Amino acid sequence: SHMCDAFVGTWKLVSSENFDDYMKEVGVGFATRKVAGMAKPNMIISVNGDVITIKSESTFKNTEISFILGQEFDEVTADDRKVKSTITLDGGVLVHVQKWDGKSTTIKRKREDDKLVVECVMKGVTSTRVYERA
Ligand SMILES: CC1(c2ccc(Cl)c(Cl)c2)C(=O)NC(=S)NC1=O
Repeated sequence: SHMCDAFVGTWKLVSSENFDDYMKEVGVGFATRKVAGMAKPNMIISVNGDVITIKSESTFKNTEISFILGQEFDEVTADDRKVKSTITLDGGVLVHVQKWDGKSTTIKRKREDDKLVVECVMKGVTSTRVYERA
């Protein structure tokens, strides 16, 4: 009975576009870009009361965030950035802003047909990562 019901579940990466260029823009170094770009993560989303948990599991890294919408938290990203994150729901889209070293990136997650579409933006550079139910 929402929040976020249509996001909850276990999702597997099925396509990616422009992720190397997005990672370059973020500042990810060569070796991490190569290994991270190979990964085929599973994204596991769950909700318990007001707390949303998003796990990413791959051969590269396992990460986990738990958060309340609108409430800032500290996140260590898969590429080892120490960021301050805030996630909100905007018109049915989860909007995740990460701030670090005067920089910012925004990750949007939305349901489109049977997919979960993730759009990662850093300045002018967008990467689109498509997940399907596992
Ligand atoms: C693990 C992952 C990510 C995101 C940004 C960077 Cl920069 C890196 Cl290295 C890895 C990913 O591979 N794909 C998605 S959609 N979410 C993530 O949390």
